[PDB]
Amino acid sequence: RVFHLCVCSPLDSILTSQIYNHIEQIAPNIHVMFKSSLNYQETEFVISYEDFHFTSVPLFKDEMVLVASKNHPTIKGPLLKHDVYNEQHAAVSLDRFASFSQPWYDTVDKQASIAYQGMAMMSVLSVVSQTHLVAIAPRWLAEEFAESLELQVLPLPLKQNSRTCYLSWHEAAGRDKGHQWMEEQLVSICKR
Amino acid sequence: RVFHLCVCSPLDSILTSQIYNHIEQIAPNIHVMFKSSLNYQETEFVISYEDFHFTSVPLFKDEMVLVASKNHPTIKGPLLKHDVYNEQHAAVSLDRFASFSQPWYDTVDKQASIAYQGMAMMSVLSVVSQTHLVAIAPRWLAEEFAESLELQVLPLPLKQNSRTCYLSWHEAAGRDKGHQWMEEQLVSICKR
Ligand SMILES: [Cl-]
Ligand SMILES: [Cl-]
Repeated sequence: RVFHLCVCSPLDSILTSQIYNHIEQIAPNIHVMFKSSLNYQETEFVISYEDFHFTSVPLFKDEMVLVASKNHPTIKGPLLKHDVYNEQHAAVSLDRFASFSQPWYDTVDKQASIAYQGMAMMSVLSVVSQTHLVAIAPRWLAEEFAESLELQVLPLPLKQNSRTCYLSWHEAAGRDKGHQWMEEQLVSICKR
Repeated sequence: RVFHLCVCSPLDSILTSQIYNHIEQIAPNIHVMFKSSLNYQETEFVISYEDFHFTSVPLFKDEMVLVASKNHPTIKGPLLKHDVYNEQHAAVSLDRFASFSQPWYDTVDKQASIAYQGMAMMSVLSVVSQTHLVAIAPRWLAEEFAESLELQVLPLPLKQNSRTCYLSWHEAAGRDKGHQWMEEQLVSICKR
C-alpha cells in the first residue's frame, strides 16, 4: 500500500526521516511518499504548522526564536520587541502558499525589513550564517544547526512566539485498518 | 537605489551572501533585495542554472554529484549508471517552476525512484543525512555540508553531470552607469 504524506517545511527536516525510517523498519511492504508543501485523499496525511481546513489533531507547540550570526556586529543578546524589525531579515518566500514565515511579515513595515527571501528555512539559516541578517526559526531547527552554522539563538520578543503542529487526514469514509494503523503511528511518532 | 536580484536556489546558499556582503561594504547606500526563485525590469538581475529566455552570460560550470549518508547500508563507493535509479531518491519539488532537480527526474521510471520531495536542496541534504535516500547535488554544496551532515560525496555517473551558471539582465534601454556598475560587480563576484 502507498501513503502520500505532506510534512510541511520546515518540519520535514525532523519528522520526515523519523516517519520514513520507522515505517521502513516495521512495515517494509508499505510505501510512504513524502512532499513538503501542500498544492488520493484516503491515502493522505498532512503534518504542518497550519490547519488547512479532513480532521485536525494538535500534537505539540514549538517555540520560535530569533537567529543571527554568532559574530553579529551589533546583536549580542536578546532584543526588545521594537528592535526586531529594525534589523535586516531573511525569510521564506512570502508568495508561497502557507509560507512558514508569513505570520511575522504581514504588514508593509515588517515586509520592508526583508533583504532576502529563500525557498526554505534551511536555506535561510545558511544565509543568516554568512551575513548580518536575522531570521525567525523554530528553536529545534536553530539549535540543531547553531554549532555548524555558527548561530546565536535568542528568545523571540514578539507575541507570536510559538507555532502549533497539527496532524490532519481524510475522515473515515468507511472502515480502514491500514489507514487507522497509520493514524496511530503518526500520532505516536510526532508525540515522541 | 534598489536592485532586485534573483539568485536561484541552491545558488543562494553561496552567492547571495557574497553579493550582499560585498555591496554592503562598498556601496552601503545601494539596497540589494534578493529572491531565490523566479515568478522592475531595469533593476533586475538573475543568477541561475537556467537560461530563462534579457541578456545571458555563462559564468562557470558546476559539477553535480551523488550524495548519501556516510553510513549507508549498501552504498560504499561509486555507482554504475544503471544503479542510480534503483536507489530511493530525495529531490526538490518537481512541480516548482525551474526546480533544481528537474533534469534528472524527467521520466516516469526516474520519478518513481523519488520517496521525498523537499522545497530546497538544503532540506534535501538534511533528509539524506538522516535516511538511506540519495540525492543529486552540486559538488560545492555537498562538500560544504558533508562533515556536519555526515555525507559521502560520489561522482555522478550520468551524462548530465554539470550545470552551467548564467547571469542575466534587461538589455540596456538607455545608458545607466549604476546598472553597468552592478553588471560588472556581479560578473566579478560570480567569477571569483
Ligand atoms: Cl520552510
Ligand atoms: Cl534548491
